[PDB]
Parts: sequence; C-alpha cells; structure tokens
Amino acid sequence: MIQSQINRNIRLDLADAILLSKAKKDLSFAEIADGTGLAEAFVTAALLGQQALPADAARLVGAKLDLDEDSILLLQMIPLRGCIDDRIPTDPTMYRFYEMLQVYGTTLKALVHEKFGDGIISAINFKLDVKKVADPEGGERAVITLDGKYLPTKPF
Amino acid sequence: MIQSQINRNIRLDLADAILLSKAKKDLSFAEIADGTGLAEAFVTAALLGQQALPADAARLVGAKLDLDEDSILLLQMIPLRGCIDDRIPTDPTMYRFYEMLQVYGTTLKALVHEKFGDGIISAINFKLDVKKVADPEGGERAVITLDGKYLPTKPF
Amino acid sequence: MIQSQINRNIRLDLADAILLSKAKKDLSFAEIADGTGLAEAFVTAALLGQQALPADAARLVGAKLDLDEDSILLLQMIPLRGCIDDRIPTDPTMYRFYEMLQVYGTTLKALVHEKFGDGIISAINFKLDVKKVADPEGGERAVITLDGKYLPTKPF
Amino acid sequence: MIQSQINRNIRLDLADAILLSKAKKDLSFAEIADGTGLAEAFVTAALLGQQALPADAARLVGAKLDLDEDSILLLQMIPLRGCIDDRIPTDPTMYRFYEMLQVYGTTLKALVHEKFGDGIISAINFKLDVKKVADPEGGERAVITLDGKYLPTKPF
Amino acid sequence: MIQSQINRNIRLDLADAILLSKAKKDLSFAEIADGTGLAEAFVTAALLGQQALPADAARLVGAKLDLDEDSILLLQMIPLRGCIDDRIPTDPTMYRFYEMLQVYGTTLKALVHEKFGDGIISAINFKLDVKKVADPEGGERAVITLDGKYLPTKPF
Amino acid sequence: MIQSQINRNIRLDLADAILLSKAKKDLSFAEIADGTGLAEAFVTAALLGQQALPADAARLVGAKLDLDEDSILLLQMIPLRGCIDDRIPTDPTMYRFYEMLQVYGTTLKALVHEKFGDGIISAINFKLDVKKVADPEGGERAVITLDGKYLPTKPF
Amino acid sequence: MIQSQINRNIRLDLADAILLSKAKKDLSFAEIADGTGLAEAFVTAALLGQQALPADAARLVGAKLDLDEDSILLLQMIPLRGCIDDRIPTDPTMYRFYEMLQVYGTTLKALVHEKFGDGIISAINFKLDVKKVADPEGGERAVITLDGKYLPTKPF
Amino acid sequence: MIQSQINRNIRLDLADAILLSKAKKDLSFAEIADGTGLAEAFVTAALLGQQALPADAARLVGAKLDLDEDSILLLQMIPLRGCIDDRIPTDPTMYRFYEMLQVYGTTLKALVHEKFGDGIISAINFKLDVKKVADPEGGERAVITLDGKYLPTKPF
Amino acid sequence: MIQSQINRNIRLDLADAILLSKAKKDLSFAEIADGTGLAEAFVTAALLGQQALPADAARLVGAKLDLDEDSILLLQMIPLRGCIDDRIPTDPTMYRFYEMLQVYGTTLKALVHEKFGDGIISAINFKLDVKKVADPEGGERAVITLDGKYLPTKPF
Amino acid sequence: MIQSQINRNIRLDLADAILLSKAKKDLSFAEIADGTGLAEAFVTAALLGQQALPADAARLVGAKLDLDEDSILLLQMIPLRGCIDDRIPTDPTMYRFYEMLQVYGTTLKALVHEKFGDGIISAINFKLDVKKVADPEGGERAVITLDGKYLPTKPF
Repeated sequence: MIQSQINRNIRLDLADAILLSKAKKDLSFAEIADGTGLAEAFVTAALLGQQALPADAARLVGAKLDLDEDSILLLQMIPLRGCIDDRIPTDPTMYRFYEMLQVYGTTLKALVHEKFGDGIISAINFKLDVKKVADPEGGERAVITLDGKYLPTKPF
Repeated sequence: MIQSQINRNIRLDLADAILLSKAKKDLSFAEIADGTGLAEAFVTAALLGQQALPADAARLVGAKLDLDEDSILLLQMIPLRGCIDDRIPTDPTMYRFYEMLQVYGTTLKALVHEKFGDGIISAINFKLDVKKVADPEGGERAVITLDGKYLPTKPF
Repeated sequence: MIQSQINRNIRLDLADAILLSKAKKDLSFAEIADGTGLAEAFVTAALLGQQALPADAARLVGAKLDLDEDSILLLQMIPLRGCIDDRIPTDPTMYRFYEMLQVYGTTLKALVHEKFGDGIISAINFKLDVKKVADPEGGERAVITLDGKYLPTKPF
Repeated sequence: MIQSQINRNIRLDLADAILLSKAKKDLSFAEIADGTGLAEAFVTAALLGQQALPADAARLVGAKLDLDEDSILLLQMIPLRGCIDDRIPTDPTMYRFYEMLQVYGTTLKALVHEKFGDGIISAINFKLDVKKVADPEGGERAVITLDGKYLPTKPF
Repeated sequence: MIQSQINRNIRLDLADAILLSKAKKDLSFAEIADGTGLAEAFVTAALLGQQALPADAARLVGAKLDLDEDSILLLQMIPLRGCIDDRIPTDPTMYRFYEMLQVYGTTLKALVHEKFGDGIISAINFKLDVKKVADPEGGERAVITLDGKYLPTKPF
Repeated sequence: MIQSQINRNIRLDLADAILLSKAKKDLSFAEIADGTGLAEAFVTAALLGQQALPADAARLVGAKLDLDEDSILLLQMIPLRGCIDDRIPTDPTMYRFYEMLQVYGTTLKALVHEKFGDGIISAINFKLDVKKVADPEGGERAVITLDGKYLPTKPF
Repeated sequence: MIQSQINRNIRLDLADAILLSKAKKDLSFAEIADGTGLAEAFVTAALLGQQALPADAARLVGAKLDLDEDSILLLQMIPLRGCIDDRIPTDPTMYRFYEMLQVYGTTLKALVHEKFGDGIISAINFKLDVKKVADPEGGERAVITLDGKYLPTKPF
Repeated sequence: MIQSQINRNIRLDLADAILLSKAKKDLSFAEIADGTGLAEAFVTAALLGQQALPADAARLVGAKLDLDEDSILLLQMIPLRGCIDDRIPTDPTMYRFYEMLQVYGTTLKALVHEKFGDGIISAINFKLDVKKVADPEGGERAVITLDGKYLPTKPF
Repeated sequence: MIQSQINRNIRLDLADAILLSKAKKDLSFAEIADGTGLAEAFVTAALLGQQALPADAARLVGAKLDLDEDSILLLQMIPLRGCIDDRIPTDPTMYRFYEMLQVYGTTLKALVHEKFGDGIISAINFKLDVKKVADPEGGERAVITLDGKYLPTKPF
Repeated sequence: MIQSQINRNIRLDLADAILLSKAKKDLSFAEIADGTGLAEAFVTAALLGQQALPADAARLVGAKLDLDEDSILLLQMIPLRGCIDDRIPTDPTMYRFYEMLQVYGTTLKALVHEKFGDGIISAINFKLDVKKVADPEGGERAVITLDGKYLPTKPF
C-alpha cells in the first residue's frame, strides 16, 4: 500500500515469468482475472507490471499461476510504470495505438478543449475496456473505450 | 483523390491559420463539421492536417473559415500524417493519451491477441468518438471510443 | 475558452515579443500581473505561452505591454504547452530544477506513494509560488512551493 | 566520505534490494529516517542512491533493513547521482514533476531572475519536504517545498 | 493461439540459440521450412522471433533443430515484434532495406495513393518472397516481392 | 552530371512546390513520367528529391508542371538523399514499409545470406515496381517488387 | 537586470550579427572587452549569448560594434543559456572540451570528492581564463583555468 | 603496449571493483598514485577505465588494491574511452563541467581561435590538475587547470 | 585570422548559394580549387562550410562564383564545423563512410594502437584525397587516403 | 557459408574473450593474421565481430588463441555488423574517424559525384589498410587507405 518500485525491470522480469507460466497452463487473461472483482484490463496491466494488485487479487492470481511469495508481494507494489521499451513501440499491435495518437492526438486535444475546456483527460482516474464486435462488412472490430476524468486547468 | 503531400509542415501551417481564423470567428469544430456528413473528429483531424476532406466538405468548411482556393485544395490532399512535433507530446492534454499507452500498451496487445488473435487493431479502418458524460462523483468524464477493424496476421 | 493551439511556436513567438516590450517598458512580471487578480506565476506562465489568460486579464496585460488585438486574442487561446526546447533544459537556471528531478525524482515518487498512495500529484490542479527569504548563513534562498492535488489510481 | 561511485547501477541495484527488504519488513521511509537526525527526503534519496549517508546514519538504517557491511559502506559513498532511467520519466508519478518543468520551467527562470537576479537556485544547497494538506474542495494536496540557495552569477 | 509475449528479448535469445543449433547441424532455413506447409520467409521470421508458428510446424522445426519443449512453446507464442536493435539497423545487409525507405519511402506513399487511394499497404495481411535471379550483366539479383493488402482510409 | 546537393531541404522544398502544381493541374505521377522512358517510381523519386533526372526528362516533366529554369536545373542535381524527416516515418503509409523492416529485417538478412551469401542487396543498383492486383478475398493488393543487385562481401 | 530571455535564438541570432560586425571591423574579443572592466571570457560569453552585460559595458561594446539600441538592450538581458546546438558539439574545437569530459569527467568527480567532499564545483560562482604559454617541446599550449567555488552538498 | 579494448564495460566493471576495494581500504587516489611517478589525475583516470597504466604503475597500484593478475593486466590495456554513461552526465558534479561547455563552449572556441588560430586544444597532449585554494569570501575553490597542446588546422 | 563562427547555418546557407551558383556556371570543384594552391578536398570543404579559406584563395574562389564581399569574408572565417545534418547521414553516398566506421571502427582503433600506441590519428593534422582507379574486374574504384598525424597519449 | 547471426552481442562478447586471450599471449593482430592469407584489417575485423572468417582461417586463428570449437564456428558465421556502441563513438581514437566524416563527409560526397557520378563508394566491395609512415616534421603519421568500388545509381 505504501511500498513502491523505482526500477521497472523487476516487475517486467516478473511479467515475463508470469507469461511463460500462463502459456504453460494455457490460461487466458480473462480467466486469470475471473474471481478477482477487477476488470480484465486492470489485472492484465498489473501482471504486465503497470498496476498494483490488492493483496487479495494478488494471492488469487498468484495461485492460478503458481507464483512464489516474493512474486505475489511484487505484484502488490506500486510499480515504476512504463511498458514501452524505448518510448515508441516496435510491435505492430502496440504501434497502431501510438499511430492513432500521431493521427488524432491534436484532434483529441482540440475536441477535449472544445467539449470540456482547458485541462486534461486523466490517465489515472481512468478505465479502459476492449470489446469485440462483428463488422457488418465482415470480419471483426475492436471497440476500445477510454474513459478518463476531465480535470480542468484552473487559474490562481 | 490521387494527390498527396510529403511534408507535414504545409498542412500544419495551414492548420495554424485555420485555427486563428476559427478563433476570430469564434467557431467550434462541431459547427465547422455540421453539414459535411462527416464526423466532427474526422473533420477536425482534416483541419489539423491528418485527413483529407472530400471536395464538397472542403468547399463547405472553406466557406465557413474564409479559406482561399489553395487552402481548400490543400485540405483535399492526402496528408503526410503525424501530428506530434517530436514523437512524445509535451502538451499535458496530448501527453495523457501517450501515458495511457505507457501504462496499458502491453495490456492492449495482450487483450487484442486474446480476443481476436495474432494481428492488429487498425488505425486506418478506424473510427474515433469523444463523448462528454457526467461523472456521478462530480465533474465530467470523456468517453473516447476507438473503433478499429481487426486484421489478422496471415501465415503463408 | 473553446479555442486551442496545436503548435507551441505561435505563443512562444508571442512570448519573445512580450519580453522585448516588457524590457523596453522596464516592467517586472509582478507589475504586469498586478490588477489581474491572478498570481504572478500564472500570469507569467501565460505570457510565456504556457497558460491561457481570461479575456479581462488579457486585455489588461495587453494594455500594459501595448499588445495588438491578435496578440491579446492569442493570450486567451489554450496553448500547446511545453516550454523546454528539447526535453532537457540547457539553461543553468532551468536545469537546476531538472537536476532536482534527477536527484529527488524517485524520492518524490516514493514519498508521494507513502504519504498519499498510488497515484499522482497533479500538475494541472496545481499552484506554485516563489518566495525570497534570508539565508541565516548570509545571502538569500528561494522557497518554491509546489501545491498539487493528489489524484489516486483506483482499480476498476 | 572521500570515496565516491562512478556507475549509478551499483547504488541503484542496492536500492532495489533495499526496497525489497523494506517491503518485506513493511517499513515506511519516515520510519527508516527516524533517529538519523536527517530529513526523510534526504534519507530516502540516499537509499534510492542519490545521497551519501553519514557513517552513523548508514549503520542505523543498515540495522533497520538487515543490510550487510558492504551495503552499509555503499550507502556512505558519494553517489553517481541521476535517478531517471532515460532522461524523461515514464512513470506517471515522476512524470508530473517533469511536466511541472514543461509548463513552468521558463516561469521559474523568469521569476528567479526577477526576485534574485542572474543566477541559479541550488539543487545542492537545498532542502525539500513533502506535506500532505487537506483540499477544501475535498481530497488531498501535496505541498512540496523546494528550498534552494540563490547563487548569483559573478561577472569577472 | 492466445498467448503473447511483451518482451522481445525472450524470443530473440531463443533465436540466438536456434541459430547456433542450426549452424552446428548445417541446416538452411529452406530445409527447416520444408514439410511445414509454410513459406520459408514466414518460418524464418518465426525462428527469428517475429512470427508465431502453428503447433505442428513448431514441433517439426523443433525436431529438426533439437529444441526443448519450452522452446517449441515459445515459437508458438505471439511475439513482441521488432527485430531492429535500436530503430536504425547497423548491419549493412539490413541497412540497405532501410536505405530503400530513405530513398523511396515518399515515392511508395505517392504511388500507393495514386494507384489505390488514401490508406496503407498492409504489413500484416502481407506475404514476402525472396527470389534469386540471374543478372543479365553478370552476377545475381534478389527479387523481393512485398505483397500487401490495400486498406483504404475511410471518412466517417 | 557532376553537380550535387549537400542539404536536402532545397530539393524537398522544390518537391513541395511540384506537388502543389501537380495538384492544381490534377496530374498523376504516371502521366508525369509518360514520355520520359523512365519508370514511374524513378521519376516520382526524382520529383520527391531522391533521384536526379537526366536533362531531357527534367525538361519534359518541367514543361508538364510549368517549372521555372532553376527548378528544372535542381531536378538534375544529384540529391542529398533521405526522404524521412527524422529517421522513423510518422505517416502510416510510409510507416508500414518501416514496419516490414521491423518484422522481416532479420529474415531478409538471413535469406539473403542463405540464397546469395555474405553481402548486401543493393538499394542503388535497384528497381522497384508497384502493381495493383485483385485480391481473391475481395479488395485489392499491392505487389511491390524490390529488385536489387546482390553484391558479395569478399575477404582480402 | 530583472529582464530575462526564454528563447536562446534571439541572443544567438544577435551573436551572429555581432560576429559579422566584429569581423567587418576586424576586432578581437580582447579589444572589445578592453575598458569594460570585465574579463575577456565574460564579455565574450555575453556577446555569444551566454552572459548579461552590465549597462555600461553593454553601451561600451555596443558603441564598438555599432549595435542598435535594441541590440544593446538585448545584451543586458539575462540569457537563456546553452551554446551547443544539439547537446554534443560537432565542432572539433568545441568537441575536445567535451572529450576532456568523456575522458576525465569521472576523474574530476572523484578528485573533487577527495579534495573537497560531497558537492560540486560551481559553474556559476566561476571564473575561467585562457592563457597562451610556450610548449618547451615546441609549439604552444593553452592553459585554461577553471576557477569554481566549491559548494558542498548540505544534508538536512 | 599494443593490447587495446573495444568494449568499455570490461574496464568500467573493473573500475567498480577497484572503487569497492579502495573504499574498504580507505585509500585516497592521492595515496594510490603515490610512488607511481604519475600525476594523481592520470592514475585516477586509469583506474576509472580511461587511461592505460604502465606495467610498473599497474603492479604498484595493483599491490595497493589487492588486484589479481587479470585485473593488473586489464589496467595496462589501452581502453575504449568514454566515461559518461549516455552522452550527458546526470551527476551534478560531473554535470557542472558539461554546463561549463554549455555556457562557455563557444567562448572557448572563440578565444582559442583568437589567441592560437584555427585548430584545437588537444585532449590527448593534455594535462589536468585540480588544486584547492581558499576563497577570500570564505570557503574553498577548485582551480582546475586544463593544459592542452594547441594543434593548428593547416591547409593542404 | 582570428574571426570565428559559432552557428554553422551561416556557412551552410552560404554553401547552398555557392552550390547553385556552381551548378548554374557548370563548375567543378577541381576548377574552383585550381589556382588557390590548396588541395581540391580542402577547398571543397571550405566551400561546404568546413574550413576557412585564406584571404587570397577566398578572393579567387569568390571571383569564380560571383560572391559578394560578405560571402568572401564568411569563407575566411573559422567555421563551426559539422557537415552532417543530424549525426548519422541519410544520403547513401555519405552513409557508406559512416558504415565503414560501423564495420571497421574498432579495427582501426586496434591497428592504430598496435602500430603506433596509445593515442589518436589526428583529424586536424590531416589530409585526405580521393583517387579514381580502374577496377581490374570492370568499372571503377575510389581510393581514399586518410593521412593523419599520430599523437600519443603520454602519462603525466 | 549460409549461417548468419542476428544479434551482434554474441560475436562482440566473443571478441572480448579473444582480446583477453590475445593479451595474455601478448599477440599482435599482425601475427594472428599471419598464415591466413587474409589482410590484417580483414582478420582483425572478423575477430572483432565484423567479418566472417573462412573455415581454414578460423581454425588457424583459433589454434593461436586457444579458442574452443564453438568459438571457431562463430567466427565463420556471417555477423550482424555494427561495432559502435551507440551510433557515435566515445573513444577518442575512434571518434577522430567520425570527426573526419563531420568535417569532410559532404566533401567526400561532392568529390565522389564529381569524379565518379551519381552513386556510392561501396563499403562492401571494399578494402582498407593502415600504414605507418614517418612525419618529416617529426613523429609518425597513419596513412589509411579506403579502397571501395564505385557503384552507379541505375535509373530504370
């Protein structure tokens, strides 16, 4: 609750171990998150080193993955966040989300200031979820919802 | 439309002039897009240099903003896309969306592969929506919907 | 209000013009902010391109600095913020504040998580001021107060 | 004391081990610093590799954390300072303090020169402390005090 | 297949081990890929950490390369793609393909927009082929076929 | 042709003017190259500042685009090549070709070494073709042919 | 004197104009500094945008260089310091001083901590002097004296 | 001595070992250099990976530091020099010497060309020396003497 | 000659003007350097902003290119050297010399220390020339001679 | 040889081991190369990771250095070339060759296009050697000969 990391490599190393154990057990993130009470994106993010799990969720997911005591502890620590290796993703799947920022980043800024005003949409007071929908033209689409609080800049 | 740009600075300089004109006329992006048949995010992105407008939309927004013939032409050209000055935004409003990537980038990758499979969520066959919703704890929230086609990696 | 910039160079150019007028008129920032009802740091930051002034304060500082209508309008527009040229300051005076980050950044993180919890000290819901005090050993000290709202990360 | 480091990884690796020990013993930084006669920010910074502890303080914190002789000696050596992994923090909590510089860096410069003159506010002859205060609109705020000697530029 | 990697080093370290075993056994990539039902470029890319192999191909190449159970599993996992160490290749053989981008990048953009329209040529719905042909002037030429689906940008 | 540039901005500025003229005349690159005897990709590259045109092709395309004498001369000068603004493209259309390198770069190296031996595929002794083909799945594909001389590394 | 710059380009552009004027009048820096009562390195640094001249010195050097009133004013303002274009000098003469840092930077740190203790040698309370002296083995040597106040790191 | 290194990490790792041993033995760099016949800055630099020690000095300091044969041999190797981790020091103590270049770099260039001519002050034919002197204002100063051979750029 | 530049853009802008004049007059660099008494590489370098010409050569090459008095003056000024735009060339022709470094840089270091000892091959006391020779296998070869003084690192 | 590497660290680690073995045996690169039939620069480059040795030469140099069978195999593999740690060398000896590129890089481009035409001097069909010669004014010089095939840019 008050313990925090200053070096992302410890939690990212743990994430690698979790993913191998996860693959050996043929688990999905959905089922690791099941029974946790937390959204699959939050639990996934914690496993990947970017969130802290409450001790209860940490023990549960720890049991599904056969994690030792130190690992379960580590998952509860407030991480040094930052999942991109070197600022810009190389992975195509992650790059596409960077690309939407290169295409729509100033549009998001302009529409945030138009609809809300001066300030930010929070990445902290924030939820995300990923939804699969059919494409009427065929195939499938991802509907990803970014739900952040508006925080105004206020003069003083 | 077969005409395209190779230097983002031309459309970005145009964007600056559009924004001054827009500020002098006290126009909103919602207003500028009304009548085009195009979503405000698409029209905004085009004004900010990140999309091409079809000829009819360009004429109509050019009328609202008092643009000359060359500016109306430039709005129709396929842009050299990339709205971030130097890869990482400095602007807090813009930066928060990059931070969502630093926190959740690997989670989005993980969940895309879990829900869809190997491949990408498209930034091209893609729709963006920004809604303002009340926050039940007070204040306002932005609900940003990313709607991208899933394209699977094809083994061959 | 609703109008925002996407290119910081416009307001930073304006800032340079403001600084020359200010020096020619022998004005202090304290003098310029007097009568705006806004703190010297906020007004200064707006002059330097990093905040928007409300219309009345914009007109008043515009009167003191002999600014034209466009400039007074630009001062009200929401900026593309980011005052550092290329990520790390070269200026010794500005660099010292980056050095405090290099020496204390992980301490600030550690102590914020210890005293507040998982989350951030906001730079948006934020006040700062700069006070000159006597040094008991001789000379003077700056006491810079950063007053930022704590925003918790909560799971979802 | 006359001994110093040239590679920050040694002290930073030590910091990682310290943080694990600290988390396993559920210690706060306040607790570790109590009895040293040193402020919590200074002691914390030392644990995190950014300050040297005096021999007595090093023994004392070394006792509280089960550190070996070599680790206690390491805490006394003058560090190679620099806590940010790669110039710009990725972690949201530390990033906000960088953002404070991106928004107010030039304002801090301007006001330091106005109030003090040509020179710097020291990061070396320097104290900081972090205060939690209640926010009258609800929630909490961090009052972070940066207290640095003013050192004027000497013409010669 | 729903298992994916978030750290390219794991698969890249495996690639190194694969290449040593491949060299000791005097195998070619064409030989490894034979019987797999998959193109040599796709199988090679998988070995080098950039594609996932289906289970039967993974087992077959694992038999040919004398890989352990864990390595054969890692070959099936969806990778964190990105084979270039630090954005720009240093290796002359790889650099030449980057140099074709530096010379023809804008030409490819221009001609894609001319022939197909606004949008992209996919790197995902994509096949590549490398053919050796005689050079009429003596020596040999590589004919590398990039076969990518066109994906239009659509207004919305 | 012995005249060469050392600063790409000159030819890239020229490219921008060409593209504007080309758009006003509603010309395709295919049409511009018709009658030069040069492949459309080579002529396009020259217009975009990455190749030199022979004098007669330069006059021909210069007539078609109504270029002045200095522009026609600049088109003949050997360029300072490099069409990417800052090493990595921001534009999605050009990015995909960089991504093919991030995915297949080491595969191309491996297969070049297997099929040809130690050395490089040339970007200089090189031809490229962009072909549109129907996709049996529906839609269209780009078949891009990179045709490069193999130059071996030889011991000395 | 309380007026300061935030954009180094104004004073650097002024420095370029000064250097051309200086070259046209065939003045040395020593001559320009003579009569100001200030050391040649200080006056020179001011002309090059890195120091503020006192009003008397400014008018004196401005008379020598035929600077206009605005330029004399600019020389008096506290600069945004930072004379290196992009962090690492490309110029051989400037680079050697950087190389001195690459070879002896950690030695300077070590010996400063040995002889003085934990702290810094100031670049602010600082004088530098360049002397020409004969090399006994023939040729000349520069004896560059860096004379910086030692400021200790203060615990608290 | 004809043996040279190509990877600075070997000698820098050795430097770290040396510094630990030196600290345990409570040795000063002055002591370690005593009796080598070499200036303390040279011996220090060699220990820190930036110079080669002659065999007699290497044996002498190796005795004082209890180094094994391989270490004593490594100290004699010509190093791959470069003591700064990533181009710009983060350490305040080392940073000040970089700041000296950011403030006076162009002044050093200017005055070298004025006093000596076109060319460089050598970092190779080069002596440095650190003296402590009393400050008349109280406290201490470092007089750091850079003594470099001038090498002219001569036309050919 | 004691006048020096601190901003390379002045001389590089001059180089661009020189090159257009040179192309218009269809001059070669051999012809321009003829009669100056200086090697073609030295005079070319000076035109391209990387060397200072002596006054007579500057007048001579200035006459050939109809340069005004200011330009002839600029050619005599000691430049701020550095011809690469951004550290790594993009142009294939220049990149090959960088690649030569990437392939042979450590070999050059190794052989310099083996043949000469600790020290450097000077880029200042240095000559280069470029010779065209026939390739007995057909075609042409460039024989580029780098001729630099060895300066040893000597202990002190 | 059809086996190739994708990760430069394998061969560079091996190069470090070779250098230690070489130093213990006090071998020069000249004697290691003796009897291979290969130039000392080529053999050295291979040992340092930048070339592949033929099987015979690998077994010979491996006998001289006591290399195991896997190391001898590795030396035969086509490397992932790139000897500079991070794009720009820090080592003064290596840096000087980069500085030659910073001073003469555009001169080399200009003279190559003048003497050969549009194209490149190859770094692949390429030889180098390093010759020691006496300086008439005392001391020694390195005469480094770069011998590369000219390859013309081919239109199509």
